[PDB]
Amino acid sequence: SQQTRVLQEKLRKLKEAMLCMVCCEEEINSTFCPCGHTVCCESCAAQLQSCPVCRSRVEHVQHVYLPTHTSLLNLTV
Amino acid sequence: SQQTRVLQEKLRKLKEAMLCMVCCEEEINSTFCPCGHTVCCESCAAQLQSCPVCRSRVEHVQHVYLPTH
Ligand SMILES: CCCC(=O)Nc1nnn(CC)n1
Ligand SMILES: [Zn+2]
Ligand SMILES: [Zn+2]
Ligand SMILES: [Zn+2]
Ligand SMILES: [Zn+2]
Repeated sequence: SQQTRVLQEKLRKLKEAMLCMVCCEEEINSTFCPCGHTVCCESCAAQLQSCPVCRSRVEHVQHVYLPTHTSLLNLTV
Repeated sequence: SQQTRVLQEKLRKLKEAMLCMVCCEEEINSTFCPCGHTVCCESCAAQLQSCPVCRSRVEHVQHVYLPTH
């Protein structure tokens, strides 16, 4: 029905919000410190000297383990 | 349809995974450092000496700003 399409759209937007804002291909799993913006995968976070959201200098990157993380292992057998 | 029910289930599970593992009422927005487990809201995280997932000592709590917030 039309509600199936509406729910498909909400699910797609929620999943897109969980992907790296720079490469758009990998899940977010890194925090820029000290600002706290958590918007990149580990590969894009390592290459940025300043935060892409607030422009604060990145002192270091903290890896984050989130309950929403998925990997190829989560595939349905 | 049945497909609508399946999508509603996936959305509900994704939203429940974003909630604090201790109070179950507030969104996760804090990381235990240095282990990196990001499983609590600020209020529950502030009171813990050790990570509730891996038992590593918490040296400090980093507030996180996620696009899903
Ligand atoms: C309140 C917690 C929301 C959350 O976990 N968001 C999120 N954003 N990107 N990811 C990567 C899977 N996960
Ligand atoms: Zn990336
Ligand atoms: Zn920032
Ligand atoms: Zn809590
Ligand atoms: Zn931990």
